[PDB]
Amino acid sequence: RTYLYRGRILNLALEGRYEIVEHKPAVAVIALREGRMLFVRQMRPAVGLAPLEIPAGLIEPGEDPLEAARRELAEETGLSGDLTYLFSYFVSPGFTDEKTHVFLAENLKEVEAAIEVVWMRPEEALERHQRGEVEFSATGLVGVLYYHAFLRG
Amino acid sequence: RTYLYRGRILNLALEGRYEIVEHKPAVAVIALREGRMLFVRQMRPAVGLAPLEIPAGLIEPGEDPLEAARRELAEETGLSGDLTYLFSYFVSPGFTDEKTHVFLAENLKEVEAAIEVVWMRPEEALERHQRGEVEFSATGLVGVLYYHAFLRG
Ligand SMILES: Nc1ncnc2c1ncn2[C@@H]1O[C@H](COP(=O)(O)OP(=O)(O)OC[C@H]2O[C@@H](O)[C@H](O)[C@@H]2O)[C@@H](O)[C@H]1O
Ligand SMILES: Nc1ncnc2c1ncn2[C@@H]1O[C@H](COP(=O)(O)OP(=O)(O)OC[C@H]2O[C@@H](O)[C@H](O)[C@@H]2O)[C@@H](O)[C@H]1O
Ligand SMILES: [Zn+2]
Ligand SMILES: [Zn+2]
Ligand SMILES: [Zn+2]
Ligand SMILES: [Zn+2]
Repeated sequence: RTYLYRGRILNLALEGRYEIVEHKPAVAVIALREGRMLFVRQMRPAVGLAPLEIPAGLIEPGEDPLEAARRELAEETGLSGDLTYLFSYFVSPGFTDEKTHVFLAENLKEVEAAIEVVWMRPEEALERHQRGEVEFSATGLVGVLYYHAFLRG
Repeated sequence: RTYLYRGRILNLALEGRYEIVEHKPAVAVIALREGRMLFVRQMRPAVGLAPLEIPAGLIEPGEDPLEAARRELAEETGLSGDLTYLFSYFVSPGFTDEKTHVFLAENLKEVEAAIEVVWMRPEEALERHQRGEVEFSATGLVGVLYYHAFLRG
């Protein structure tokens, strides 16, 4: 386990013949209101475009997933709500340890008057994506699929 | 766009204050048979465990997503089938450009007599995960959600 680089949000290490990128854990928040899902968009230098995502962010020191979920929802959309843990996933275990904890937010309230808030029906997000109009982040796709599977009724 | 490292499956670069990891595109295959989903497991050094995933892999030079999907299904499970493109997603656009193209495989046939083949009902995979018994890769979770949303009827 030798380190070739230690950065702000990631470290580059070598474990045998395996190239490994250590990355802080993350959270993502799925929120539905009046049939629209709360997506967010922002320029992502890594991909040169703004994919459709859902409120998300890295967990800060001393913070647990639930608290991070609350903070990101508030900082990115100015909203607060009743959060429930859903499930988690490793974004790409073949090379990084980034783990994302996904939450559901209900009974949204505006607590606060670079990130674009994009309320959109999940059916419309899926269609636009299928048309090649917009790209998805893993969190955005997860939100869309979760909705079609458990939030239509 | 300065490069600090050029490896086998990734490059570490710096674009201003942004740390960016270039990574080859990937494919993932969702396959259902007799109510069971085709998951695979393998030791992942990056996370120190074997999460539940679906057949997946990196696209090789001269290969397009569909062809890569065919190859990975065959190499990891010894099966072939009729593939249909579903959608794509960036695994974590906040730091890497890895993009995953997801396909659906139907009418599976065994063409060939480190990776463990795990046929499991998606409902069971979700339950085990909820119990903290198993972890998910983004591809594994996507497969589970996709099934609950569009493959139950
Ligand atoms: N961290 C790593 N560093 C260097 N080489 C690696 C690493 N992980 C795997 N490899 C090499 O790459 C080959 C595997 O290639 P793939 O077909 O692409 O499959 P794999 O990466 O192991 O899993 C596929 C899927 O999970 C995701 O994490 C990944 O991005 C891909 O979508 C193997 O022979 C192995 O030697
Ligand atoms: N590639 C990068 N390199 C260095 N710093 C970065 C990078 N990308 C963002 N940042 C810094 O981190 C802060 C953003 O922190 P987060 O709250 O974690 O949100 P962000 O990473 O931008 O998007 C959140 C979600 O998308 C995923 O890609 C990510 O892993 C997370 O789950 C910003 O103030 C910014 O300066
Ligand atoms: Zn944030
Ligand atoms: Zn921070
Ligand atoms: Zn492979
Ligand atoms: Zn290869």
